[PDB]
Amino acid sequence: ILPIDEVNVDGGDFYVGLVFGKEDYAAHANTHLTPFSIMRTEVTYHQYQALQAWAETRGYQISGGCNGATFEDCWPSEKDGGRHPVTNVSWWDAVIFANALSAQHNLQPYYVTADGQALKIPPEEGTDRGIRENPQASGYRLPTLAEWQVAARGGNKGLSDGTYGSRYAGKDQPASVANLPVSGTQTFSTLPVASKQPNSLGLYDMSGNVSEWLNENYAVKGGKKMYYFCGGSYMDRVGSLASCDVHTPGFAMSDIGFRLVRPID
Ligand SMILES: [K+]
Repeated sequence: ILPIDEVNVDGGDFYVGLVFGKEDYAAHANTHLTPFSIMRTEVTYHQYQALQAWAETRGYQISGGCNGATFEDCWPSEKDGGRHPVTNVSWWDAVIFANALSAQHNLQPYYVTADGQALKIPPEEGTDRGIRENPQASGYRLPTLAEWQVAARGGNKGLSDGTYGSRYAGKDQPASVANLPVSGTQTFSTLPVASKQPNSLGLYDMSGNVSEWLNENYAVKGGKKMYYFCGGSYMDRVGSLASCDVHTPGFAMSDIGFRLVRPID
């Protein structure tokens, strides 16, 4: 069993959007969340490799994965004990990983094929569209945009301590909290997770290190799906924690990883 470091995030009414700074966010809340648990860090390569090995014989195909990144390449798998965020994982890899972790912890899978069972293998081209999400499942999944944003902003704790309006997670200035390119940077690489300061929920690297896949769909014409990823990375300078972009679910890159959530009942 893979042991998971997660934090409970209390629910309630919250502001999600592009406004930052000292404002009365309580007066402008626009999304409702139920409580959920979130991983304190990005999933590490060491975690990813370990569940890969466990799930291979149980029918799950969790593919790719590198130990962080140095420029656009992977670090050697043993560097810093494999504690860099895993990179070069697709959205499919992430949600299959999520199902395998659910199984491991004897929880119900959130992502299922059209026949209602656990997604274990990425769908063949076309059959993509029959994949379902089970909102009653107790298992791990990718965060929604609202969940991820609220968590990045510190939730109720950030509201209480006045950091909810921080442009980056935990603090309005990025160097102390986020591995993101900065003026004159001479190095472009991931760091072991939780090398910088946390936000008010005790989460690490919501800003920077790797960008993070979300559950959130971005609707497009044609045969392909697209999903958000947020937060910036060691090579992707962003202006705030509200900056996201999108990719198809089969895509992977040296600066995109993930972290998971699960509902609390
Ligand atoms: K991150």
